[PDB]
Amino acid sequence: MGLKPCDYPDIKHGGLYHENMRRPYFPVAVGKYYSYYCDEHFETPSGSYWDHIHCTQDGWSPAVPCLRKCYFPYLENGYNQNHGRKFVQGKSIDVACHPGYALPKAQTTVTCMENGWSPTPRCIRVKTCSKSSIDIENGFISESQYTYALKEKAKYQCKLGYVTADGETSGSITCGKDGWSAQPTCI
Ligand SMILES: O=S(=O)(O)OC[C@H]1O[C@@](COS(=O)(=O)O)(O[C@H]2O[C@H](COS(=O)(=O)O)[C@@H](OS(=O)(=O)O)[C@H](OS(=O)(=O)O)[C@H]2OS(=O)(=O)O)[C@@H](OS(=O)(=O)O)[C@@H]1OS(=O)(=O)O
Ligand SMILES: [Cl-]
Ligand SMILES: [Cl-]
Repeated sequence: MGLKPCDYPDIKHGGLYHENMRRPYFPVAVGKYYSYYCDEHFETPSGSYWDHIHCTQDGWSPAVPCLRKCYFPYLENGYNQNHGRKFVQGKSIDVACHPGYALPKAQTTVTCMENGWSPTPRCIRVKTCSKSSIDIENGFISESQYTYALKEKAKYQCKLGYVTADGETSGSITCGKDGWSAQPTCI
């Protein structure tokens, strides 16, 4: 009999051409296909603004007729190589931020979703702790960098004969939003 029919395709971010003619012939028998378009900022799986939606035994095909088209923005606090390039939904792109700057928070790639880039492509200044801020007696900071990023550690070694609070000959402190995890002590 009938391996029966399909209903009016609810195209998200698009629509059917000749909408006034097609409605309703629906339900529509399988095999029947319709030309359709995608809205601005969106594209068909062919990479064009228009295509055809086929009524299959398992529904309408493509299942996602309209895919988002992401434009890569300018990164003021990062290195630019893709500014102006377009990417189809589901694509991941590497993001190189300047030293001291990161993505939020803190991925290394930005992915194109139906709702746009995820997360937003922008390099934000990272919170830091200063070494000039550390204070250790009977030991020294054996690293040795000036700026430490959140969650980054500062290594320290004790002087010959002195031990830390573990009590090992060396340890480390952590940089958090509130400053350093603590003071290094070598007794
Ligand atoms: O990432 S952003 O928020 O900065 O938006 C970047 C996109 O801005 C567009 C429009 O995006 S859309 O509204 O979502 O489609 O144009 C806007 O930014 C461009 C410059 O791109 S840049 O990366 O910021 O330099 C402006 O051009 S210009 O002013 O720099 O020459 C547009 O001004 S204008 O409309 O062209 O007059 C500005 O429009 S608006 O003020 O944002 O309304 C896209 O550029 S576009 O596609 O040429 O229009 C940007 O997408 S892109 O992939 O980063 O270029
Ligand atoms: Cl940025
Ligand atoms: Cl010291």
